[PDB]
Amino acid sequence: MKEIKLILTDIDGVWTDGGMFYDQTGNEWKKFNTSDSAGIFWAHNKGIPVGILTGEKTEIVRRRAEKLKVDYLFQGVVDKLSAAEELCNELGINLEQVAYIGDDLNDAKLLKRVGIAGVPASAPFYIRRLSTIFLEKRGGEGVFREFVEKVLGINLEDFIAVIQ
Amino acid sequence: MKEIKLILTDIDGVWTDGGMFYDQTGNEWKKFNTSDSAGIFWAHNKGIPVGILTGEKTEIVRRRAEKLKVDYLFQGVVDKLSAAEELCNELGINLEQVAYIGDDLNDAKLLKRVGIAGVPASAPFYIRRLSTIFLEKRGGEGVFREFVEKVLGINLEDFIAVIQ
Amino acid sequence: MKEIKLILTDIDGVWTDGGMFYDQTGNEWKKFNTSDSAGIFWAHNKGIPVGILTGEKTEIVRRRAEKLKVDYLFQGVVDKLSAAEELCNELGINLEQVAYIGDDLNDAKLLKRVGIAGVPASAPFYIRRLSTIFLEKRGGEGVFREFVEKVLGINLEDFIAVIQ
Amino acid sequence: MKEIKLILTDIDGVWTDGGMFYDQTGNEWKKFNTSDSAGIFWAHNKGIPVGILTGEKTEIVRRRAEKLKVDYLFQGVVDKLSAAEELCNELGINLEQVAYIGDDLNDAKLLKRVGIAGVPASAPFYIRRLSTIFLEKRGGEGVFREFVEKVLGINLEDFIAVIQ
Ligand SMILES: [Cl-]
Ligand SMILES: [Cl-]
Ligand SMILES: [Cl-]
Ligand SMILES: [Cl-]
Ligand SMILES: [Cl-]
Ligand SMILES: [Mg+2]
Ligand SMILES: [Mg+2]
Ligand SMILES: [Mg+2]
Ligand SMILES: [Mg+2]
Repeated sequence: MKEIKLILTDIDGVWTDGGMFYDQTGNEWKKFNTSDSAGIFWAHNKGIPVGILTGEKTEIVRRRAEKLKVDYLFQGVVDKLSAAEELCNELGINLEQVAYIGDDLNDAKLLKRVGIAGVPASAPFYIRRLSTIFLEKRGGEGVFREFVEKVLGINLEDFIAVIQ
Repeated sequence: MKEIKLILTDIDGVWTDGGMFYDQTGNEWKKFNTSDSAGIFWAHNKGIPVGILTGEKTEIVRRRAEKLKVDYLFQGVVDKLSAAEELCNELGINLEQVAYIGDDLNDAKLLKRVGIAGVPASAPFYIRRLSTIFLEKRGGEGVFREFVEKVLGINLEDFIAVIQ
Repeated sequence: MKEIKLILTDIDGVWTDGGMFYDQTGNEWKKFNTSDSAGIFWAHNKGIPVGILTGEKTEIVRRRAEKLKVDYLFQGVVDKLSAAEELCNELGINLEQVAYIGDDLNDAKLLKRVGIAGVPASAPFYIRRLSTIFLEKRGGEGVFREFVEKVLGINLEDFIAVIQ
Repeated sequence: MKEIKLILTDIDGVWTDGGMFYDQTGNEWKKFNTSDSAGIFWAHNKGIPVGILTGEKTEIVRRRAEKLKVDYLFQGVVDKLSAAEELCNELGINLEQVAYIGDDLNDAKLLKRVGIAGVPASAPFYIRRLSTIFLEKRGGEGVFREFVEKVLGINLEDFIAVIQ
């Protein structure tokens, strides 16, 4: 896999199965999968930061990002490509050096520009054919972890080294 | 596909898997799928309004409808066919120009009268027989999106046009 | 099908997938499926009462039973066979005239004594082999509805008559 | 099977599908499966204590451990192997007399040292290959029950004895 300086990810439909839980009082939930915490683990193990880009804006996601020590969080993003370009500029890198995973229409422009594009198996067909690697997992099933492990070429030897 | 002037939809079992979450305090939840927001996107892209018909009446659904900018919301509806007919009268269209998706007994009368009837794959067989197009997805899996994309003939060219 | 005068049902693992949601504050949730409301519909259409027997005791279930107009509710039940006997004795009913659906160890004694025993496809093997009819559905997927429809012989003629 | 004196288990990804539900207010949920309560039942029927080891630390899990009468609860565990070793010392047993089920990186060292290692079908490949018995079930689907029933050789005769 090519040199990656930054891993970027959408939330809904990647870190979740797209589920948005509403109650009667104005509260909202998302269901994350702890498996995806290993995606952050491996990225940080390899010295690579992770950022979240989302068009939603919730305290749900601020708290999850905090729990997992995610390096960057941008919410209420209207243009994910622009947001990614701004973060690349912030860090002194280019989009070819970015791996991005997303699942829907508002991810497409960014997916087409990054060094490595990932799309979960659960995403719409139009979006899946933008993926530059095959991801078997669906949103919420640990597909962010799957993406990171493929992008970084994590193998049995890496595993053996971290469980010493 | 027939000329459609209005898309109507049930909620529970279409926008959800039928799940109704109850706690100990009288609160209630539903789990929506963000994928279904694209059904509204495509309808509005084609200049078609969307209405929700539901026999339930919840702040859950009021809030979800307003998040997605749904054009019409009728809750506490005991007679979905008559609600659809009244909206058709208001809009100056007929039921043959309506696409409706529903999943259960109280949807049947309306399903039999519309121009295009959709039923999720998870619905009872005697309701599925009423569908006039095949839907692969189950309730809560993005079947409202699936329905809209089929009804409106959304294709790769439409996709390419919206992503710049 | 043999004469059934009462339908009895467990909750967890039948009306749900066994899920028990806990938060940080002492609240609890269950996820019901609206499909199962049709089981009450068909029972009542045929003049048959429904009772719930559960070893748990929650406001969750009290509220669900009330909305669905369930005829009898017994919570905190230590011995489901005894509870069924005592209800049936009040009503004049023999266990051979009862259909009961349950999923786990504390259901077995009653399942072995009723006229029609149902067990969801998701239940443990030792319990499934007690079922006297095959149920395809899993807990929380509408298996109470499936059971009722099979028990009462609900057919296309019934459907046609209710949706005219 | 091997003689087992202690059953140990992780929570997230074993007793759950890995789901971690976050709301807007700082609360958190897990979804347990009631089927897993039979794992405690069978362990206690055979006179074997059960302990939980988890790196998380929540009121959610305090409550579940209480409901199920779990013998030992260790949360915020930094090193699961060390925690198991210390508990074994207290009990005067060795790791070869322990059955442990876990699903992820921080379970690997302990899985490699116990007498019977179990890993759910949903776990990462690198962890599944450490399992010494095959488990069909995924996290949250009753895999703790499956593990206990296999480890203790529960059979139809055992079932018949408990439902008298
Ligand atoms: Cl978004
Ligand atoms: Cl859920
Ligand atoms: Cl309804
Ligand atoms: Cl019970
Ligand atoms: Cl852990
Ligand atoms: Mg998304
Ligand atoms: Mg419905
Ligand atoms: Mg049960
Ligand atoms: Mg775990």
